[PDB]
Amino acid sequence: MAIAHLATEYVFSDFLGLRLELAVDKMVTCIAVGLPLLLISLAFAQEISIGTQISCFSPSSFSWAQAAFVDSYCWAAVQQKSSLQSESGNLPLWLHKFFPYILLLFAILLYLPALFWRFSAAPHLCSDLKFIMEELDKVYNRAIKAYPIVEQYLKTKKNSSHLIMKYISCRLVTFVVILLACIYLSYYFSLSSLSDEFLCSIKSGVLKNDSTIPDRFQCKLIAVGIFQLLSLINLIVYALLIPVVVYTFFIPFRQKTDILKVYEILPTFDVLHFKSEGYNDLSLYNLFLEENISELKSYKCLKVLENIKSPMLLLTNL
Amino acid sequence: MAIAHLATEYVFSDFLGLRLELAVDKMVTCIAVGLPLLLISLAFAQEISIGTQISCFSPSSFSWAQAAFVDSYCWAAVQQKSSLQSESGNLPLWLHKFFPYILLLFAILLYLPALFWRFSAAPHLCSDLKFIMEELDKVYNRAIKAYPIVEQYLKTKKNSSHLIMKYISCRLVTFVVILLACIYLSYYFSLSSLSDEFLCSIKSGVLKNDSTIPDRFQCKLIAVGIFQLLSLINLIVYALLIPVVVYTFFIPFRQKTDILKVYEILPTFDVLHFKSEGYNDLSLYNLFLEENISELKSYKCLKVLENIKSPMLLLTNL
Amino acid sequence: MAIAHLATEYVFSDFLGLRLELAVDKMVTCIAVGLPLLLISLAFAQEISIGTQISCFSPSSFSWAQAAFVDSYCWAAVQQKSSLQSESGNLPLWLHKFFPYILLLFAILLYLPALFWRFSAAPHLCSDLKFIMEELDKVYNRAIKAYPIVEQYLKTKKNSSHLIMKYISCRLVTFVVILLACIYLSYYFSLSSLSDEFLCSIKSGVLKNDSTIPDRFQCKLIAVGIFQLLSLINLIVYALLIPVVVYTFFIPFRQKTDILKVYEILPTFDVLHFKSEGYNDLSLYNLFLEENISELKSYKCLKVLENIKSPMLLLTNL
Amino acid sequence: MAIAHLATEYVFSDFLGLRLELAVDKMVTCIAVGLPLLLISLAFAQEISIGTQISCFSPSSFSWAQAAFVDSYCWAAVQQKSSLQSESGNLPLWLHKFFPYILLLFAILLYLPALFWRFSAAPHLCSDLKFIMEELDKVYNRAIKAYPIVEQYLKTKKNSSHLIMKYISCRLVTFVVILLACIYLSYYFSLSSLSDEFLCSIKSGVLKNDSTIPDRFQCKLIAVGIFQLLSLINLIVYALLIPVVVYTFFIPFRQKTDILKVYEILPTFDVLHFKSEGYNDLSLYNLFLEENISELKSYKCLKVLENIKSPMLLLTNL
Amino acid sequence: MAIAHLATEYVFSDFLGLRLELAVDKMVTCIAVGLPLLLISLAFAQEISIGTQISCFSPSSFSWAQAAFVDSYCWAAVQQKSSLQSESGNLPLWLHKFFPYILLLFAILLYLPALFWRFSAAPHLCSDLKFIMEELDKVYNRAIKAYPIVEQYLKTKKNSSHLIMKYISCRLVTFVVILLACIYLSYYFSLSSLSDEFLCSIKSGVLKNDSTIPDRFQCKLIAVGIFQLLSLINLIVYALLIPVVVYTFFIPFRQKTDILKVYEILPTFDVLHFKSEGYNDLSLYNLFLEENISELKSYKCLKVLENIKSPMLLLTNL
Amino acid sequence: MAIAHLATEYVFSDFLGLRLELAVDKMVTCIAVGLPLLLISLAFAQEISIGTQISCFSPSSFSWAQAAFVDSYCWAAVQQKSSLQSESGNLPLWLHKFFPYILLLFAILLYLPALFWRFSAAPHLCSDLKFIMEELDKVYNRAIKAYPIVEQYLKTKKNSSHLIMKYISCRLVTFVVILLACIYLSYYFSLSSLSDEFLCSIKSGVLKNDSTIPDRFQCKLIAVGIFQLLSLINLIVYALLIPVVVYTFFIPFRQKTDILKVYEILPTFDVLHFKSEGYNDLSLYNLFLEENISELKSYKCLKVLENIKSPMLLLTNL
Repeated sequence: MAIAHLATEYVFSDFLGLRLELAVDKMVTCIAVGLPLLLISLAFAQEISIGTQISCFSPSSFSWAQAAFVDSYCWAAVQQKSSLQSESGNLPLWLHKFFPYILLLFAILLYLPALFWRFSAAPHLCSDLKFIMEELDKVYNRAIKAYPIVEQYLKTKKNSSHLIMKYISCRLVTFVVILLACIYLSYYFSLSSLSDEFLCSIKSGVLKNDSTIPDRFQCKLIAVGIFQLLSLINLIVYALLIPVVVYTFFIPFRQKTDILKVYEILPTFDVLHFKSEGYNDLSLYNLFLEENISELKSYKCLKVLENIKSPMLLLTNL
Repeated sequence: MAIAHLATEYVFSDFLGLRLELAVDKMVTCIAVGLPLLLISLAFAQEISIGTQISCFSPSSFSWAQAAFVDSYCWAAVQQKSSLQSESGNLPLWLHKFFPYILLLFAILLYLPALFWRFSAAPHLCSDLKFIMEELDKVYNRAIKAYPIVEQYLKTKKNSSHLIMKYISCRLVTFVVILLACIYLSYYFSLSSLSDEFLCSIKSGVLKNDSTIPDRFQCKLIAVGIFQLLSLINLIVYALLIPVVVYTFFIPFRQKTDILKVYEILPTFDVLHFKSEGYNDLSLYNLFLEENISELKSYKCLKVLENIKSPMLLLTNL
Repeated sequence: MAIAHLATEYVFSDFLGLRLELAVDKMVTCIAVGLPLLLISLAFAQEISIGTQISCFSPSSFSWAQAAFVDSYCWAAVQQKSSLQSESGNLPLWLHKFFPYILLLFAILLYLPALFWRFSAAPHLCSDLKFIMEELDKVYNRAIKAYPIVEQYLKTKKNSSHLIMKYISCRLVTFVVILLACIYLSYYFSLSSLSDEFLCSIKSGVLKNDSTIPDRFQCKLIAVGIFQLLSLINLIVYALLIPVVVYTFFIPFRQKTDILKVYEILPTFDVLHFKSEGYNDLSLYNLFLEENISELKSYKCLKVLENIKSPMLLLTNL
Repeated sequence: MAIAHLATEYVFSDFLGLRLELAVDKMVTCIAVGLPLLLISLAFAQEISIGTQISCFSPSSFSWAQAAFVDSYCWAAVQQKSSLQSESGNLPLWLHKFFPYILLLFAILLYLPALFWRFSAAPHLCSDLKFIMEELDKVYNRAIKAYPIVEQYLKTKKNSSHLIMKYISCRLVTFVVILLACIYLSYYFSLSSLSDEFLCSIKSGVLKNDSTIPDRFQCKLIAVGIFQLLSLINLIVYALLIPVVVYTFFIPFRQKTDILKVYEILPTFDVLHFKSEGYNDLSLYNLFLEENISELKSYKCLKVLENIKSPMLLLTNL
Repeated sequence: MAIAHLATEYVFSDFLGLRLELAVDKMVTCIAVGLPLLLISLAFAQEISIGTQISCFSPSSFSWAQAAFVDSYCWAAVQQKSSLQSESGNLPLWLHKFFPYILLLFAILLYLPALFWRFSAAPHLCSDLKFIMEELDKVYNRAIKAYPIVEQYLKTKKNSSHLIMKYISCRLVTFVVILLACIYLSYYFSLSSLSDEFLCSIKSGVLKNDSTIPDRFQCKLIAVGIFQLLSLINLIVYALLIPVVVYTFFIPFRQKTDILKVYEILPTFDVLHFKSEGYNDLSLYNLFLEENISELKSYKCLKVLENIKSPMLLLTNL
Repeated sequence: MAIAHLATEYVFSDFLGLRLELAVDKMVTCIAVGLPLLLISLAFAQEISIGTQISCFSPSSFSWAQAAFVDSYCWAAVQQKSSLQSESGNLPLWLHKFFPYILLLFAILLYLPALFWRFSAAPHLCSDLKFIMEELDKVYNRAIKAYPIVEQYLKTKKNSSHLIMKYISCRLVTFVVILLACIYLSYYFSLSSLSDEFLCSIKSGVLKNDSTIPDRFQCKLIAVGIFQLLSLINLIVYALLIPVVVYTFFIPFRQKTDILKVYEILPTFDVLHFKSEGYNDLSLYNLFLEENISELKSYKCLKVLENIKSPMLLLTNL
């Protein structure tokens, strides 16, 4: 398995019948959630791990049992205020210990907006794309045979902002969490490299008076050099996601092709070129249509004719 | 696998043909049961665990075998009243040891109400939704063709409170268990951080008179700093579930759309707008209908027309 | 996996086309058999286990090899009468060692009655439910069209007690085993907490004369504090099963609905309201019918009409 | 997994379209073969095993390497005549070491008779049951319509003893092996509990003259206390199988119902009540028919009528 | 599993209905990505690994605990500037430690261009190959029966460079990354073999003044001799990929057969021998057609005739 | 699993609808590639491995940590020219260490020719066998009914050498690699048995001046005695493959039956007995036909008649 298992598991696989998520939003989510899970898996891989996360230099007079006590006590002590000293203060010792939980937290928090979309919006969307697509094929069938229900339906969606407000808020939560992650990772990479070293003391309770125990044990959080390096990789990639996420908000500018111009070739269709520059649900439907109706039989036929036009009898001779 | 396995297993998967549970009640149950199982799995992950749950500072004269005896004896001693001292008293030592069983107990107890619903109510519900849905499609078919059995059936359910009392009691047990969990986790997070340290003695039986053994060994429950931190995460999330659970009791206020108004467009239907403000089973059926009949072919057709109305021949021209 | 694996494996899964076991008898069996298997799995989970089941305080002069001999010899000695002392006597040392085999024995013994039902009664039942159900649908079909073979068949089952004696004896064996388990677990929880400590001696054979070996080693059965706590959980749950099991014997009182009253609406049916208060097989067939014929197409139609009656042409207009 | 895995694997599963083995013979074989495999799996489970199967008390002057030599040499020595002493003699030391192979041998030897039946008799049986069953349905069809080939066929099987001699010898081998197993397990349970202790010597070859090595090491076969206890469980269950196996030989007395009396209701059938009290193959066919033809459509119809008789037009009105 | 598992997993399996990637580009990608994953898996295989990645020669007075501290501290120290000395400088110590992450990075970066093709170009290609292939079968059917839409369609693709610019840039990124990998691997193989040895010091913080600790520990990165050898294998194979990748850019020279000459046998076809020596999308379509239309029924028939020609009635007599 | 897993995995399984590889070439490839993978898996099996691949005799004054340093340093040193001595010179120490990679290299290199055949020739072959086979069935159908396209097609293949040059070169590469493997394995088996022993020195850098360290440590490559023995097994089997591979080149002599003589019985066929003694593609097609057309319905019928002839109406009476 080794490192190579992790490549097969998190890079070469979608580890997470309509497309109810846009390809950009899928890839952003997959990178945002998937990268910290890979980095956690790499940081503790046996190829780079040597062993325990900590070790402490106990005196040569200590038995192996007393040394194992010091190592394990000081692993507990990194989060106890009275039994530590570090020139950094105690705060970075928490971050060095809990680093894999903190990356996991970002991975989870970045998934929740997409999970909310799957539940709160996808089923309300799915029914309506299926309707609109089938009605467009009827309009194509009506033309080859040579009510405006879907035109009236879309004209109604033009006067709504319900689904688009769910979408933008889902994007906005993702932006905020990525921004906070970049702030945290910038700080954690800025921590002084020697802040993995701290002084520990076991002299509490019964041990407080024992003259045979040294007043301080030096300990080192051996993995920290891996965590800081991998945090920079995470910071770089998330800093590249930030502008892509911001681009997603510009829905009325994201429509790549005015596909209804392809149907406009038919005399049965109507001038519903409703590229709504107001943030209205129909504009978001256009994106999900452009994601899906590239599969429509009518579109495939009509787009060939529209490209060649750069004649209705031709549709019967295809 | 590492931490990342746990994300794939408990976050990215439904690890637990009609929908017989409401989406809110599913998500509440899935979070309430699933979170403590994740937290237990995190608390002992090899990324954060160092080793044994306890260690004790045996004298340097002790052999490795005698030290292993002290460690294992004191792991047994934390629940034996005569062979301990702690300034906290002995109670928190039980909670520190049995923490993963206590979280497991809440996970189980929070699942039982949903399991009871699966057995006691779902099969009694499933037959009747199937009936009501099919009869609504007949009423739609009768209109396009242009006995009131289902109207009489629903009018009978209006005079019953059998299923709704099973539902409310299932919700009420979930509320009580979540409240008790929040009380426990608030206490366990309030335990003094040093209550993971205690004094142990092996001087019982034959050892009681041995002058070579110290009267007290200091021991530390190394994992406790993880348990307390993770208990706060659990307390926060459950405190967010409490108001959502309470909202579920307000069944007569939870109906989002008066879907029978969509069928009211048909002349064959009748004014059964029985939004019963009394807690009557028909009101609960309306919730399960609104969860399911969004899939009905009649609803999909009629809701388009109802939205456009914001004409029966149109139904034949769709 | 950890503890959380065990929840998924034994709580969230049925780890054990007609329903040939009643839902109450299924759940009783599933709890009775499944709980001790979960408790065994919990008692040795690495979250709560520290290591070996025993340790002994060998002298500091002993080599690590001699200490490992003492630990392993005394694990063998707990069941050898001559090489022990305990104030409890030797009996509880057997129970502390063999605790997981004893719980396994109850798990097996509680499954055998249900396995006997699967073999000895289910195939003799399955043929006859299939017959009775199909004949009831014919009686429904005969009414809508507007020989009494099944009435004569049921009237014959009214004069038999063959299957019901298999059922009651299966229930009776389950009751006896649960009662004996509650007696054992009450005793094992009553064992003094310090009865996990005992004195061991290796001075037999060649070692009997060696002055360098101490006459007694103190040993502790470290897991016993877990076993006693978990035995209380098992005792509580089985004490709750006892009254449920006893309720199962009252077959002539368990019939919840007189379903033949729903068929009594038809003029083709007959007054076979044979709620036999004598323990006769037909009374047990009524329970298995009430478990199954809720799926019958005739029942679904007629129960709607019976509820509305709280008219045969209506059956053609459904 | 623990112990509980073994319950799921060997108790709750058939771990081993006609039924070509009788239910009694299946269950006998499944218990006879399956129980020793479970007992072997239990005897070395980590819940009850402490570690190595042997340990020896080497002197305190021995290095850990020399102690590991003594432990491993003496594990080899238990089967070497010159390098042992035990008051029992050397024989039980073999049985204590090879106990799991001996139980495995019985498990295998008890399976071979059933495997021989699967190969030597089942395919010769399978063709003929299929024939006889189909011809009985024709006789039923011939009656409802109101050559004796199958009657002549069965009358020929009445004059044969080929298959029944394969069956009885298969049963007889199973009886002999179970009896020998009960004899062995009775002896092995009768072995003195201290016969797990023996004296070992490494003083051979170059070591023979070394004055620093003791002339005897005491060793203990730590698992033996488990093996003897589990051997009693095996002895008890096999002693219960013995009378069940003996019952299987009484084929002419085992026929529970004279099913041809149910067909005797038809006027097309004939008085082939050939309950042959001589051990003739037709008597064995009757057992396999009674195991299978409970599934026959004709039998299901005619047995209802036969029970009600406690009229041929009724067969058309079912 | 051993080494042999890796052969089955990465050599004998495609570990990564139209063919939307050319066979050359598939094999280049599969070697470029797959080889470093195999080499990482080999470099840490238990057949060649001895144990830890580092060891240090601590003084004989050090306890085993202090030695384990030195080993683990120095594993952390290889990336800390102040606590090292090496005649190479510190740079190669980073490369020796992070070697498996660096190979993984190249494996990932070499996959991204092919993943971009899968997303950005394959679905835009897939629709159009399906169209062109079906129209070619119609042209074949039209000939056997003895509008030019596809000819006009292809004549339009001749005036576009959209898809080919995606393809060339995808190839160009692959070339750049392979070139940079060859530069890195050439350097890493050129590192002096003794640069796996370095001097470490633990004398920081509290230890800085301890006279009992030596001022330098010698440490060796034991795996480095494997990494350098395997880096040469990777460098050789990538140096062989470079000319193959460069060959892929010569699209207008890569067309192996002028397949439209086979259709030119038909009188319905037209002289669209548009081997565009300008880099125009139609030239790239010809490559994907030559990859796919070898499966076309028309091609299979016509290529036989074209080879024999080295007659239309023959098509009806095949 | 043990050794026996490897038998099931590599001997009893094809671990690697037309047959596009000849049975001889399949078996040669399967043995040539599969044997070294089995031998690698055997050489490190826990039944024959004791532990580490190396051990060194450090002084008795060395700590366990210093000994582990010597063992791991010398494992690195076997490939470093300055820190070794062996009377063999350093070369065989490389071969002893890298033996499993060298066998893996031969396993890979022997697979590539067959993988090249799968890609470069099989799809060009597959279309043409399918054609030729179907046309032969038409010729059979034409005879029973009582154009020469396939005769003209085959007569064209008679004037080509494209595919046969791919085949012979694929065979030739396999021959060369097997020959080189036999040369290497002959040498590696000829290495003196004591060349697994070498002298190591850790006296470099800081250690160079330490008088407490011996100038040489003796080390032994413990596995080498396994590698040399298994190399002889590999050499023997490959030496048996050499003449089989050479036989494959004699394509015009390998045709076992002149199958077209069976079709020559039909009056519709023609005297295409083109056993081309020149190396022409049609001769290779004859081999692949003889491998496949034994499945043809026509062949099965006609070969019966041809054997009986050792009459066309008979074909209708089969």
